[PDB]
Amino acid sequence: STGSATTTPIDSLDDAYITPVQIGTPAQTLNLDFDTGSSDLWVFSSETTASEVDGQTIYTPSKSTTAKLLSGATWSISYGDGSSSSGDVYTDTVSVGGLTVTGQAVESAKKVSSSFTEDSTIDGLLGLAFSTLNTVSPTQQKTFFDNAKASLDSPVFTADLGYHAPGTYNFGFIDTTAYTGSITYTAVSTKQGFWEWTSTGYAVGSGTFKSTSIDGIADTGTTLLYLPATVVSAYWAQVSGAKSSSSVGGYVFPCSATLPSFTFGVGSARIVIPGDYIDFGPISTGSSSCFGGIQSSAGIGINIFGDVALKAAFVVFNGATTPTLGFASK
Repeated sequence: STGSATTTPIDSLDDAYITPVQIGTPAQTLNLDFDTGSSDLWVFSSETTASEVDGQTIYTPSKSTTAKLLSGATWSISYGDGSSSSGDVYTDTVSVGGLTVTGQAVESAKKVSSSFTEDSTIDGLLGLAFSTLNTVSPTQQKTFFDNAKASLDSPVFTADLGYHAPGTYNFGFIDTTAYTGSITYTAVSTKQGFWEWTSTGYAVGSGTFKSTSIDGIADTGTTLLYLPATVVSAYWAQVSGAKSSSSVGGYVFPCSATLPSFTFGVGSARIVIPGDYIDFGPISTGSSSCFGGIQSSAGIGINIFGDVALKAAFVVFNGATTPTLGFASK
């Protein structure tokens, strides 16, 4: 089997991407944030505290003839940005772009943090990291991908995120029309439960490439590119007037600037992030200070190849017995 679904930016900045997901019988379609940095499929639901729901579409398990309470199971998750959610668990039929999994754990939120409430466009998350990170207790549950894997034509999914435009998540096949040149594959460590890999270096604008190993995670659920402070300083030093602002929470730059590109290495290959991808706009409405899309990972404890990086590439998440990651230009 295969699946193919369009993923759409939630706003004009590509702060996140939502993908329609069919849950239950008859189908209830929710727009979920596909997140290769976590491993829970959780939704706003009829069980979510009413004051914490503000415009989201909810899953109502009592209206699904295929829903079953997973008795005794609970979940609770906290994300790198300080947001969180928790609740109980149902199993139900879940379909993405024509690919159907029966018996998928659908984690129903009883509580969500304010960041989730305030984002009316995201109805929940669909985790695509390794199932070892799934938070369901006392019986850990598998991700949608893990459940689908054996049925897929090939045990892969691909992320093709758009810049200020829709893109695609495919399951079970590689669309050879969706990228240019060849795909370069690189080793993955699953030891921390992430799609963790090592970039071979970087360049700023038309500058020379610096060969240096940068361990980090491919994370579709993180907006920005978080890299070591040395790398980030070298980038922003090429933008007149750019500075790190402790009050704003990262590098800012004059909105009048033209940003240089940023290149990262994948083996001997190179992925170029255009300068425009690195512009996240005014820090507040009407400001002439703009927020940068490359930020320091210092104090995160890990480097994160988030959407800023991934949307410059066609990315293969290869879930074969020994997982790997592939990157192509597009």
